[PDB]
Amino acid sequence: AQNPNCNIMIFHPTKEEFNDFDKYIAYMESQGAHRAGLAKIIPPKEWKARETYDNISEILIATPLQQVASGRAGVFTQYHKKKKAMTVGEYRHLANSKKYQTPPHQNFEDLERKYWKNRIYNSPIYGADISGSLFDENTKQWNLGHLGTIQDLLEKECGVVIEGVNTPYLYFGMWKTTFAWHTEDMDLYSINYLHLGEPKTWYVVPPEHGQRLERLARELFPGSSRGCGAFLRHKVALISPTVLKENGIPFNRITQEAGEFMVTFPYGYHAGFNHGFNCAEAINFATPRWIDYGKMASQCSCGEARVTFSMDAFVRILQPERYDLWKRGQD
Ligand SMILES: O=C(O)CNC(=O)C(=O)O
Ligand SMILES: [Mg+2]
Ligand code: NI
Ligand SMILES: [Zn+2]
Repeated sequence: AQNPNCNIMIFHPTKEEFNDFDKYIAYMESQGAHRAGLAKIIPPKEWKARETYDNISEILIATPLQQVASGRAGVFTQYHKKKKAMTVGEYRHLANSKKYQTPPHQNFEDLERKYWKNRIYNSPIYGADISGSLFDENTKQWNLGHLGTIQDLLEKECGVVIEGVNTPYLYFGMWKTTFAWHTEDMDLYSINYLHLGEPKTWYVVPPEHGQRLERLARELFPGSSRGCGAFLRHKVALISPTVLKENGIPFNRITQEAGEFMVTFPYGYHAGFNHGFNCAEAINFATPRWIDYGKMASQCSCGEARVTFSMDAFVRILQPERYDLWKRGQD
């Protein structure tokens, strides 16, 4: 069995190996990369996502989200308070202000310590989940706006044609902006490219151990657990590495820098934070190996998780018994 300790693997494809996306994912899996839940892909030196980032300031963040925390430093939830619209140039200036900027630090480890110690005492503003792309149309390799669609994969594997579309999302971050512990909708893969700016730190639980994380979360968030049998689908709970270590939960950590891709694998729980002003692009995708995860994915039916149009068909075809209850949650 490849990668039996479920370590995060880093890949350096050549420009020739960067042509065929599906084939490279399958290669990474042949080496055990999925066992970690997360992999890093450093593009060949010849590749670029676009020519420059000099002209992005007029993109609109229609609903910036202020991430307000409740709890204790290592075990907290966050809610998102909607703020007034602002441009990317206005958001960059805000991120760089004295109130929000990254503090002085020695190295990534010192910054990580400061994040865990102090996150809860601040409410950073995240420009998350903005439909769009920063890949140039002429970039042919690993262009997240030109991937094979999940609907087409379901049709190729299962023979059923379904409605829905699959497009990328932009994330504009600042110091302390946070992504809570989650797997993807329908336990899909995700791919994330850090276009510019400061790093993003990730934490991940191997898929084979995801239920250990769920059991800890039910213990640590006991009211949430009673409200919903899949409350981590709400994407609001944070648990620190120190707390995970104290409770024996297997995980790994890695920092992504500008110009690097991350792939999350089906049922790989992940969480993390931004080091300073940055912009990432991400999209979900599927492979043949996903189908079995999609059929077994948990679902939130309490009404909180509220998701895209295109998840309807995935539930309806892969999980027909759950469909009725899940759709009640959506309505
Ligand atoms: O970058 C973020 O805020 C969150 N991203 C992801 O969870 C992902 O790419 O799967
Ligand atoms: Mg612009
Ligand atoms: Ni994710
Ligand atoms: Zn729920």
